[PDB]
Amino acid sequence: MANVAVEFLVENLMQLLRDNVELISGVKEAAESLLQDLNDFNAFLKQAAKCHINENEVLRELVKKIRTVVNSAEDAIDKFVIEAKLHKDKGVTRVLDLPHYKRVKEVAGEIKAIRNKVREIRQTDAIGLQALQDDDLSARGSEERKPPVVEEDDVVGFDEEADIVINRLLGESNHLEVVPVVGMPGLGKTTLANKIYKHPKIGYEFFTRIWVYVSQSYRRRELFLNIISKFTRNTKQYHGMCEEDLADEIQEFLGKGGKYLVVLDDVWSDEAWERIKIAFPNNNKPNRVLLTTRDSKVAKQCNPIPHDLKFLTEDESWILLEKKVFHKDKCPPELVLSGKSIAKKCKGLPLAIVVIAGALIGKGKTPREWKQVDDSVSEHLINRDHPENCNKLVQMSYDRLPYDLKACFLYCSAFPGGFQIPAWKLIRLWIAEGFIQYKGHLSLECKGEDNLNDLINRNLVMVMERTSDGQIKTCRLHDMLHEFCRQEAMKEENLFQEIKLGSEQYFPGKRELSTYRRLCIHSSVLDFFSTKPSAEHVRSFLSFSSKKIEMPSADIPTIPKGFPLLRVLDVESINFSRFSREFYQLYHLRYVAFSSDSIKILPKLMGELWNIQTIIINTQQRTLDIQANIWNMERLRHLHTNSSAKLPVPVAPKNSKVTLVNQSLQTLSTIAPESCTEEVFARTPNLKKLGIRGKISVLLDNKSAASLKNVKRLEYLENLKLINDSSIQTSKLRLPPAYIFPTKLRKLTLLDTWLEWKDMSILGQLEHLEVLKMKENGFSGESWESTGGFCSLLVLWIERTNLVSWKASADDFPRLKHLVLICCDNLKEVPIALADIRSFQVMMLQNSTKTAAISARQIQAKKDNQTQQGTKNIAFKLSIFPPDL
Amino acid sequence: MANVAVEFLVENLMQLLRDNVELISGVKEAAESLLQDLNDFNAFLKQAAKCHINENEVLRELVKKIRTVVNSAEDAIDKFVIEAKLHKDKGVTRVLDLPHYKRVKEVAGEIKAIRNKVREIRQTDAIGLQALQDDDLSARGSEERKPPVVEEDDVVGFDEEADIVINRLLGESNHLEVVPVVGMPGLGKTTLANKIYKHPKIGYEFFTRIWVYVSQSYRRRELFLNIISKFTRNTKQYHGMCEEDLADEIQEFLGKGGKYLVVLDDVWSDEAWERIKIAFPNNNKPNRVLLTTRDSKVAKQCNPIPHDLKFLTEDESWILLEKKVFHKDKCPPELVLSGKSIAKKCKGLPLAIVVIAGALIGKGKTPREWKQVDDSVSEHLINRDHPENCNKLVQMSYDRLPYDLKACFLYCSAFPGGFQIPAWKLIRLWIAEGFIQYKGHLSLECKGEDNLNDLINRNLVMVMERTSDGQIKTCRLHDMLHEFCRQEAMKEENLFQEIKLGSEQYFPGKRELSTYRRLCIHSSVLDFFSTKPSAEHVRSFLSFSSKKIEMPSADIPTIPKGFPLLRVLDVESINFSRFSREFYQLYHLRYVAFSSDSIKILPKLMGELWNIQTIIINTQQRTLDIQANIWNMERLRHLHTNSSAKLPVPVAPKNSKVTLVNQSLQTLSTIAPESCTEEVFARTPNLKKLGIRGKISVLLDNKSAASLKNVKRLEYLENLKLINDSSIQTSKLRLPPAYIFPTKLRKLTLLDTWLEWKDMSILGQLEHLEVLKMKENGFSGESWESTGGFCSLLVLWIERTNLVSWKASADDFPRLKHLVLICCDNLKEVPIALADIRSFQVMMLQNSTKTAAISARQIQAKKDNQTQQGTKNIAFKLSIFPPDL
Ligand SMILES: O=P(O)(O)O[C@H]1[C@@H](OP(=O)(O)O)[C@@H](OP(=O)(O)O)[C@@H](OP(=O)(O)O)[C@@H](OP(=O)(O)O)[C@@H]1OP(=O)(O)O
Ligand SMILES: O=P(O)(O)O[C@H]1[C@H](OP(=O)(O)O)[C@@H](OP(=O)(O)O)[C@H](OP(=O)(O)O)[C@@H](OP(=O)(O)O)[C@H]1OP(=O)(O)O
Ligand SMILES: Nc1ncnc2c1ncn2[C@@H]1O[C@H](COP(=O)(O)OP(=O)(O)O)[C@@H](O)[C@H]1O
Ligand SMILES: Nc1ncnc2c1ncn2[C@@H]1O[C@H](COP(=O)(O)OP(=O)(O)O)[C@@H](O)[C@H]1O
Repeated sequence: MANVAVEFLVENLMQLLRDNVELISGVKEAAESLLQDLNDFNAFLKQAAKCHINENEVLRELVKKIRTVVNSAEDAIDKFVIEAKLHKDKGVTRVLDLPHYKRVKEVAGEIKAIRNKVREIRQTDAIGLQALQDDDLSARGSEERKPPVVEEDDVVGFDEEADIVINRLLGESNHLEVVPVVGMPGLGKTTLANKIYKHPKIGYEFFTRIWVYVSQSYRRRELFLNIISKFTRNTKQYHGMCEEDLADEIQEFLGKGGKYLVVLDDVWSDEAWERIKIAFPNNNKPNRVLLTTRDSKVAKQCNPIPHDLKFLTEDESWILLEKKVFHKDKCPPELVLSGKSIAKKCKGLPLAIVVIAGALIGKGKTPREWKQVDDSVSEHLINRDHPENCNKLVQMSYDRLPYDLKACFLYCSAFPGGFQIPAWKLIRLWIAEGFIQYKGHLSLECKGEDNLNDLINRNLVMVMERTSDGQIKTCRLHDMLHEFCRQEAMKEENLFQEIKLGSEQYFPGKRELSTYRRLCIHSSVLDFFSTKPSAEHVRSFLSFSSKKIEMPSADIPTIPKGFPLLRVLDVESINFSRFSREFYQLYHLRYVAFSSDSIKILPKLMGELWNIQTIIINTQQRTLDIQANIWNMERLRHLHTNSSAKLPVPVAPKNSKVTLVNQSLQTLSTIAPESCTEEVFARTPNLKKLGIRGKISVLLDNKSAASLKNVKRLEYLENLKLINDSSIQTSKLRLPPAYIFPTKLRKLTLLDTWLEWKDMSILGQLEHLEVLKMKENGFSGESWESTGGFCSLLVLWIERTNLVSWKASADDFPRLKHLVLICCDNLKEVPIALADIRSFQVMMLQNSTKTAAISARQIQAKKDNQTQQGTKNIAFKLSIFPPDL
Repeated sequence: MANVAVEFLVENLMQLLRDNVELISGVKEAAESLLQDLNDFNAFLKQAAKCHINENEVLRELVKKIRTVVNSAEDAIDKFVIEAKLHKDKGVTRVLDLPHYKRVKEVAGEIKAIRNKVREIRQTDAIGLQALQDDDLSARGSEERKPPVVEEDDVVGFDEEADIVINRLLGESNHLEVVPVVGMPGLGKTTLANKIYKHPKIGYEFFTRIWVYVSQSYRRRELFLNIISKFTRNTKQYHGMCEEDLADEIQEFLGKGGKYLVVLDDVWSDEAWERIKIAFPNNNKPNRVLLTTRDSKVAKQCNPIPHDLKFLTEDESWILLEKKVFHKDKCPPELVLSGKSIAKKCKGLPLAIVVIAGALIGKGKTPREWKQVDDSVSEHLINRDHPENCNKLVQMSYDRLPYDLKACFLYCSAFPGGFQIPAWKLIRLWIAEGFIQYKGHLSLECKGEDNLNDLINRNLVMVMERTSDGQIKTCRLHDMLHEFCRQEAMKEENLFQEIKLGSEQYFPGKRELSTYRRLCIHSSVLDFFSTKPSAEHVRSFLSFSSKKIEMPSADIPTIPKGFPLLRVLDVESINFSRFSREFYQLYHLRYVAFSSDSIKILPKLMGELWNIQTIIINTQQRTLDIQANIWNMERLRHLHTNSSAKLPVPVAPKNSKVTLVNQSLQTLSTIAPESCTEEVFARTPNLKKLGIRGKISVLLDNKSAASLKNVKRLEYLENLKLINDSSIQTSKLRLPPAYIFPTKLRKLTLLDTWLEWKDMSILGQLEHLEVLKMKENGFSGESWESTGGFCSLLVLWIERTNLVSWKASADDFPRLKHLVLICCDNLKEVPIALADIRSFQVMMLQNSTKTAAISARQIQAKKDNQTQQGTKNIAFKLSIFPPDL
């Protein structure tokens, strides 16, 4: 929507005028006039939106040439901004310094020319309401959208096929065979496969099972690294092995553990199946593999008897539609007829129902809306096998979307098809692109998360992993939806443009690149940067590669000089040996994510990019030294980093009354313990997530417990993470008193701390803490006896600890929901009192002692009895990773 | 509720531990113990609340005494705090301050005794905790509540009485007669009176209408001065004029203006009517007085033909109850029988029905709850004449009320009965007393506002005036509810005790004053403070008087010495000429409201009190030079004042990296323009309401300090006020560009600005500004021609302007809903284009040109036709000051 670009330009111009006046002093008057006209045309575009746009070419023409003028104004303003900053760099004290000054205010003359063009547009419709405001539709208020709790986990109508396949399993013991699952894309084949892969009988028959995604454009070596990594604790030895040596290692590991079932999803081509099949040992075991392929030919090649997947019936279609739209409630009688008719028209494709239900929940719950959508679906689905019909359905659903969500939904497809998108990354990117403008009181991150939840609720985005606390971790768009979004954003809206090197595709030259606004490179990027490309009007650069691609020492200056107006730079997959001097002139940089392996310092000149919001640094070094003054940066909002980051000691200016209190800051992933001083925590009043990585002894030492004492000050802190790197238990550590931990702390994670289980009482004294995760021997001891306190704890996660005896009563954990017990090889028993917790929903046991498994089974039986006794107790599910335990 | 005391103690203790260790260094261990045992006691009390403590005697005792130890622990800890700060004052640099350290350690011995007493009882609490937890009830989550917009304004089945009354008037012209209104309390007589006082026929016949409240304890001169205040601005002169001569002036003012109606509200005794009737001239005109009384004898004396109020009929009862319970929505069929039975059981007393509706709202909307309510009401309403039936009904409603809200109703009674409680003051009290605890993310004030709105929704608190934008401005408790709340809070929970004295009675002695927690004095207070009283366990002192009482120069230091452990000091109605030293030693002070007339300098030592939230100062001086380092009082949240305060110039400490950035702050009501400086705004990042008073020119002048520019920094500001005191128009003032104003600004007010009507475009450019109030010639000029911009503006308020020609199109004010044209004696007419605005509902035209009023009637007729034309247009209301128009 043009509204988005207009609003972002307005906001950026206002910010420029307020904060830095000198930069805009030369042009400030033209800037202000442009800003007024921008507000006016934002209102104009809103009105034009009120009227049907896709049903009128004249309307689109009207809004057109506002977008072009806006882009020209944007580019002129940015070029002047950078030029004036270079003038400041020149530091020319001369009152009249014509060189570059004539031409810079002549860029201001480009700004004035575009200002005049904006004025001419204003003239064309001085009112802007001459004929358009006369018409307005969809006038209504906006209501609340609610959180996306897990629902309809039951798969409608796929149990019969699942049973058929699970019967197809173990047909001929002592042999390896592949079970083909065939169906048109979007028929739910991967849903059936996932259901089977988690079925209890499947888990019990095969001790080992693996899920592998074989994209249309997979790479074999990554795939084998992925498969092996599950079985091995370390992949270092195999990182230097060849594809075939890797296959042999996989065969060995996989034959170690008896039988096995491997699921290969979306095997596009026969050649891929042939290339991969070698790693599976036909070891004369009753082994199996389940493949999901959209093509009948490859399915026949794999096995002459493919399992043809069935369309859902009309009754099943209606059931799924109602389930999706009304969740746990029931469809009002007046809407039942329309819903059933729609489901009938769907033809039974689960994806079609899942999308139409999204459209319905988007629109509303009145019979008129349902009649309208029924008419639309009748019109658009006359044919059956044409793949464009689902595209038309997606068009229907996407039309109703709010424009702010339309921008985000489009931007989602920038990621390579089949990529698992880190939700936090996606949200920080949205914020960096300005798609989410401050609307109300919610913090930006919270608003973005809400956006993502609405997207998922509509079903326009699929969820892959949920963090322990249940929120979203990684999501991906469906293949057809990904294609739709790619085509839409690339053609209709020109949001971004992809450069995929096919067997024949050759790099577009400078002239085509001049038109692009955002680049995404997901194929060989080193070849692209050997071209020494150039583009002034590319603002964003995205590269979501699979491998990590070193940057040649000669091509490093290609990114800055190639694009000097960059805003979003997502180059995590690209190792940089160092940073050229032209990185310190990308002044329009908001988001900057990259990787490295030899970077030990962030040079102070990085402190000049005054605009940046996010910073991500994935460096292998153990110690990273941030010399760049994060405090000077006025808008820093995130500082993720793996290494231990040593923040610069704050230094209040001797003659300035500026308080360097960054009020926007919201994260500091792994600051070093040595920089948890009082000042650092003074400067981040609104800090919402903190983590430390280093020698936790300095902090937790009482003789030096002033540091976690300092952490007592971040009133808003909600996520604390303590990570110990020192491998020597040079002394014992004691947790300071419970009152020292900020009162809202909801999530704590401990790793290699070696604390006494007698300190669990302190964490019991915390009242809001809701997810506790201790890994790599966070707490040391053989006997632990729960003393209550965890009033609001929801997920308990113990991993790799030498605990032996655990004693607790039902009242120790009133609100426990998820219990994760990994690699506790030395715990004799699990207290049965836990069987008496109502919140206790799902239990997981992994690499644990046999007595623990026995006690867990007693707990399962006990909770089954409790539910059978009529008590409204939520369903219980137990999952021991090794079935034999 | 005990949980409230325990929670407040816990929070205060935790804060003391975190901030100041030296104060607690002596008894840190006992402090932390107390903290733990208090948390456990709070959990125990919650659990006991889950069960019905009243049902079991053992429970009543078990809950009992946990509170006493908590009260005992508070007294000892507070006394230690003050004694230790006194030690700091001594500054005894000796390593062992054996003299008087053994005194503060005597207090510490009290502390340690208390800690041991808590550990005891905690043991006694340990036993039986399981027996308590075995039982629970009302297991449910908490749902959202919604804002209380005006609803059910119409009065059920009362138009018969209204028309009968309006008929009674005009019986005998050229004569003065008073019409009695009789009925039991809460029967709605005031409702009927207000209905009549607003009826269009009444507003047309009598030009001069006056509404007067005559409490049980009125004071004649007070109301006479108020009546005079209606006709002329000031009352200070007549403050030097006798009551009978006041009455003469009232009679003259009233007789000059044609006919007159006056409503005397809630007349109790005959003598009061006799005394007050004097002011009304029987000048041989058709004038009437409408008195409402609960006694038949006074009514009969005033007239042998009293108007008995009628009970509501069963159908009327049910319609009223349904309207209250279900608001606009109709009753669900399954609850109709229960609702009708309940209404029938109320015997037609509107107050009983109203409280029952509140109770039903509190319970929910399930048939079981309605059956339970029906049973209960049948139980408690066997009798009719006994007034205690309504007390039982309010008790029934109260029991279902959350304890946070419960803490109110009872604290609401503290305000003197019949007093109009300023909502903002009430909320800041709430906060200061600690009744409102951080639960979530809403700013404290917002949580208070929602509490108050919920109280109104349950109908327990009746509202009196709303601000222009509609948010509540002034509420009070109904008489029956007030007596119920006062008795309850004084007896059951001992929240506070009133000291008001009867004839032949004496002020309670020091022994009695030793068992008080809060003092409310609403009668002679100078007499009380001439007793030289003394109490150590009084934390709050409230004095909501009528007249401003001075404090004798010899009797000043009674309060600081009478009570040294004060928190709330609400002495707004007591004029202090100076402050004693013993006042500065008060350290437990949160709230401090007081008046004055000669106080020009806020003392420096006043800045030592670390714990203050609010500050109110009604100094008559024009300037109030503040020298208290507000920057150092870390909990400061308001600095209300009326004169032009001058905040101290901030200075970041030379040798401390601690930034003096207050982030709780919310308002700096009336600072001086000289103190609208950069730093003063850097130090208050979260400021949410600013006002200025002084020579607005120095702001609008850029040479002194770009101060209205500096206002740009307060990203959260939402209420601005520019008050100009300079009466000399030295030069014209020009508003800065619209981008300077904070983006969220939602309310602006300009008095004496004398800005040129051309600038109104700048205020048009603002996008959220919702209420513009220009009073006493805000803008100077004679021709105003709207150019648009006020997209979101909702209320327009013009007072005392020389505007002659106003030109506008319907597109300039799309969202307008309220228009106020006060004292526009030079304006000719208002653009009829406003008649086309759908949102336009209410417009008030006071003391303006008759041509403007004719245009107003044209607008009214046009909107009448518009609504008649089938458009879903909201009802329109026209208010015109003089009847002839
Ligand atoms: O600390 P944990 O409870 O073990 O959770 C971590 C943490 O994420 P959260 O604290 O937000 O939950 C890490 O956060 P970052 O390091 O990315 O800031 C994240 O990443 P790492 O793997 O690099 O530690 C990691 O991911 P994973 O689950 O893959 O181990 C995992 O996140 P979740 O708990 O959200 O899944
Ligand atoms: O209700 P108040 O607390 O008395 O304040 C509001 C207004 O501010 P807001 O409109 O933002 O609420 C002014 O602010 P303050 O003076 O209270 O700081 C106030 O000014 P004055 O009291 O000096 O007149 C004015 O007073 P008034 O009610 O007499 O108009 C009154 O106006 P509203 O209640 O209509 O908002
Ligand atoms: N049996 C089913 N019940 C409900 N939804 C289903 C079912 N089968 C498929 N779907 C939905 O159909 C859509 C397409 O399936 P998906 O799992 O995304 O990929 P695939 O088509 O490869 O199976 C998704 O929204 C999926 O949840
Ligand atoms: N139809 C009605 N007639 C009278 N009061 C009504 C009616 N409907 C609701 N009420 C409410 O019942 C109460 C009537 O008594 P009230 O006016 O409070 O007492 P009093 O007349 O003694 O001041 C008010 O709260 C009023 O708003």
